[PDB]
Amino acid sequence: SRPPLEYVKGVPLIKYFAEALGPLQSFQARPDDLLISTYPKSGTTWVSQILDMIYQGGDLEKCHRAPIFMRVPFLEFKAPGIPSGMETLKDTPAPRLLKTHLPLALLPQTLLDQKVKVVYVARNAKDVAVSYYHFYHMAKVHPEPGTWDSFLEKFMVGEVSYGSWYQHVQEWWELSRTHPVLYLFYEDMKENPKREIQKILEFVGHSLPEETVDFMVQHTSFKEMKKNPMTNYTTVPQEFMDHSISPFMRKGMAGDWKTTFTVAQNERFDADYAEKMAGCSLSFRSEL
Ligand SMILES: Nc1ncnc2c1ncn2[C@@H]1O[C@H](COP(=O)(O)O)[C@@H](OP(=O)(O)O)[C@H]1O
Ligand SMILES: O=[N+]([O-])c1ccc(O)cc1
Ligand SMILES: O=[N+]([O-])c1ccc(O)cc1
Repeated sequence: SRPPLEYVKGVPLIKYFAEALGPLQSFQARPDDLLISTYPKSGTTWVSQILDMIYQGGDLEKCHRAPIFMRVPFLEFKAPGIPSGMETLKDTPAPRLLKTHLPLALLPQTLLDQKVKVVYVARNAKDVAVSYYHFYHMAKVHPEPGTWDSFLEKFMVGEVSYGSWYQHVQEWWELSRTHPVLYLFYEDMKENPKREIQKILEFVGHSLPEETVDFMVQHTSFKEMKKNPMTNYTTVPQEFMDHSISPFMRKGMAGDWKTTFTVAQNERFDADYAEKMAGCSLSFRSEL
């Protein structure tokens, strides 16, 4: 319970996830796999539901066949008493949708060699930090988060599960120049979901009638996903995730960080951010 992070090749990982890397070395990617890649709390569950819906031709019934974590295997996942992502993967039929938060230094090479299409979702760092803080509390495999004040400090130096948010969004952005990567922003999806869903459709090469897309926009909205047991993570063991501490589907808004960050924290964070993101062409929106 609340085991400390294990550092692997410069990356701090949840203890059990680090152990999962051994068997992951046997993983073989297929040319038709699709990898959903994100830094934690950036919209992974959201885009995963959208992608599965597209794969099921928009059939909402087919999507309820099992919870999202079973439909989209989480590659490096492992926890006591729960099957590993590698185990779930064995029973997953192609074409497969795969999930990971692994930085490139740990990503299985097979995925890059097979030229697997990647859907990457990035979210502004301030909302990510607030979302991650609460997640740390409810998802018990993480170490104690401490106070918000101390967590923010750890976040800024990358001393949190999966490491630096700054390194993560930048390296995957760079990868998009030489690998098939659709780079999305959570805020864009929030602003106009239909527009982003259309971009995903064109990327994966599928075509769906407008009526079906409108239908998808409605069923992948925050309100709908928060109530759907196949996407809100409420069916997992309480010892693993305690929704009474904080729900997985917490708020689902862009700009929520403003009610948690104090002015002093905002000034310090912005000055640090300017340095770390100096030479990057990435541009994030913190509100709207
Ligand atoms: N359909 C939806 N619309 C918007 N936000 C969504 C969403 N489904 C989940 N989210 C939000 O995405 C975050 C979790 O991302 P991930 O799946 O990568 O862990 C949470 O953010 P909040 O904690 O800010 O609410 C969650 O509420
Ligand atoms: O990622 N998760 O939280 C999971 C993944 C797989 C599982 O069987 C249960 C929970
Ligand atoms: O620690 N956990 O249980 C997690 C961590 C990341 C994630 O995307 C899902 C579940």
